[PDB]
Amino acid sequence: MDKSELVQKAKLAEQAERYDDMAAAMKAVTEQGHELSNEERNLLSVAYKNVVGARRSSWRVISSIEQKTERNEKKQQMGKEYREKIEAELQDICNDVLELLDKYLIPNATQPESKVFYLKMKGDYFRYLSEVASGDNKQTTVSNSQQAYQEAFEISKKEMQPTHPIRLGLALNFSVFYYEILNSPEKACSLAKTAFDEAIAELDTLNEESYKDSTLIMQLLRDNLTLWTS
Amino acid sequence: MDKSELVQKAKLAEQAERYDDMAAAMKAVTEQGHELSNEERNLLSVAYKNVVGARRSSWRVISSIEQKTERNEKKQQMGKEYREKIEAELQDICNDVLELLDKYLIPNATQPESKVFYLKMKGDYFRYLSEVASGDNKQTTVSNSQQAYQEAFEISKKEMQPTHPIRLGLALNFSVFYYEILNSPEKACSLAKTAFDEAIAETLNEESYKDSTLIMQLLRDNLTLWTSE
Repeated sequence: MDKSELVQKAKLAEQAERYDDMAAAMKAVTEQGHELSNEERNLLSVAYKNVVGARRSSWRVISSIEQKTERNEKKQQMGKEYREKIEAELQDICNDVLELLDKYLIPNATQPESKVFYLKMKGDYFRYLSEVASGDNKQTTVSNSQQAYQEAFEISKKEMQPTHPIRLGLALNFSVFYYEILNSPEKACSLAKTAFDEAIAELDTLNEESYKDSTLIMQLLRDNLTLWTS
Repeated sequence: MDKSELVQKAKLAEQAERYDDMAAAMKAVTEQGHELSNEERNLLSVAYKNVVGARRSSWRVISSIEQKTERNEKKQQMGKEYREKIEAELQDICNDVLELLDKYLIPNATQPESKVFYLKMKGDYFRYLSEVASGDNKQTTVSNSQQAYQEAFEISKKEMQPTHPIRLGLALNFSVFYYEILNSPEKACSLAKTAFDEAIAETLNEESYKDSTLIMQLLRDNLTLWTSE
């Protein structure tokens, strides 16, 4: 199809919670080789987030069951083989995304926020790979994850306002990397807390408590506006 | 794989919410041609319920969008084509299940409980077909659905107590068929109230107690909702 049609199909697939269709359409869009609009970027991101997240969840479930079954050898071997099938799917998905990032998305990014978004995405998908990697391969994927996050981080601190959602989402996912992949809870907390504090400080007339109060009331205003116009 | 390995795989896939895998495993078990245990019967039913339910949900969403599209012809045609793609998938799934029931499950049932469960499933999947059927297939699929439920009914009323969970679940799904497919609130409420009351008039174990009480609550909730209109 053409780009307009592929994007329409992705939106329909998203509504239908058919994330494989959504991912396929946005992959085709990307492979047409032009820089993605913000909307197209978000559709691609959401599609592959759901596709990969299903496998991450299934893998956690099967690993948990497999660790808590030390009574039967046959069932344990079955759980191992099923876990490995899910790991293979997860790796195919991650490699798909990383190829898209390396061949189209990162090289074609013109603005700094696009660059940060796609380098964060590379950090994310290398983190997903590292969750199921073993041996030296693990060391590699972990390292690559950190590197991508770090590159994104350096651009975001130089070129992006602390309140920009892409900078904040990067800080969120990088702190998660430190907590869950490097088992470094104090560094994770410091990254998340410094990013939060920088966003708070950029808001000229608010502190943390006043920010919380104000965002709650803003939500209530939006909710009332929704209710009253129906 | 052999039966025990396929069943273990189906249970693992259920835990992992990988229902395509679960359905493929239980389909292979069924095609081995041995009568299913109660557990295997429930695994098969749950797997295909989830597999077909995902498509029913997607179909509802895309049909809603397609008829809400005011003035964009390209988008409306794309929504139509996407709905038809989903319809084809749903029809493939239902035909798969109906073939399992016709070739293996129904003719191999040597207990009336199993036969009633499988004939109820036959009614269920012909109902799902009927929700998307076009032209002459509509009349056929609805008719097939009703006959299947009715055959299940004729066996159950003769062979099982009103409290039995399979008889109750048949009444639940058959009353839903009357309400939603035949738009017949009177026959739906009649069937559901009769099943509920005959149960109240009374013979179980713990698991069957649980199943029956849940189905009873579903019957009574349906009754309330339906008698509200």
